Amino acid sequence: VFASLPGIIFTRSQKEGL
Repeated sequence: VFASLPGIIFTRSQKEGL
């Protein structure tokens, strides 16, 4: 969800790892 939104992609990084 975060990835799609303009918000920070921090969460996305966690999903994959670091």
